Amino acid sequence: VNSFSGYLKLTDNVYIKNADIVEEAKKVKPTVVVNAANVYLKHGGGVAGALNKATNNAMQVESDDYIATNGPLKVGGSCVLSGHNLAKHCLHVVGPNVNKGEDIQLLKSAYENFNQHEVLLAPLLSAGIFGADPIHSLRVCVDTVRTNVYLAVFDKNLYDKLVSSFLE
Ligand SMILES: O=C(O)c1ccc(-c2ccccc2)nc1
Repeated sequence: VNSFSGYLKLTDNVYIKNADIVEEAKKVKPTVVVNAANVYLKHGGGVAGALNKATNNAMQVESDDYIATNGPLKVGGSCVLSGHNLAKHCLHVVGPNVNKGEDIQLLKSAYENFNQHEVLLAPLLSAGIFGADPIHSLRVCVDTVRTNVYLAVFDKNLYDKLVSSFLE
């Protein structure tokens, strides 16, 4: 149904809300939810752990089966697997982990995976355990994504700083 409500429109195609991405997935019933994936699709932490727990581990079971046959993703890459109970599809997208020395330039590649989907529910890529500056990640999103992206930021403080920064 893609029933997004209460988003702030930043550009013609990028929207943002102070919300929990799992609660958004349940309310919105999106065609695609984006996962903040790692190359091995091990969803023990971060946004990935929240999405996987909300699927009662079905996302991890499917991901383990996928990797054993198909091999790992690349940093800046993506795969499309089931959305389970959250969405029709899950776009697993690997942003660079700058906490572990990966090149922040790969964030552009990472957001280019969104352009194969008309409308997405997504977290801010490379945030949290991935260690990137969130203000920078929002700029790369706005500059790179051409399809409609609905960004869920749960931390109110961070949401307020992102919005303030974007409106400067
Ligand atoms: O046709 C669509 O875009 C579409 C279809 C199903 C869903 C869907 C939503 C929640 C759980 C499973 C699937 N979302 C979007």
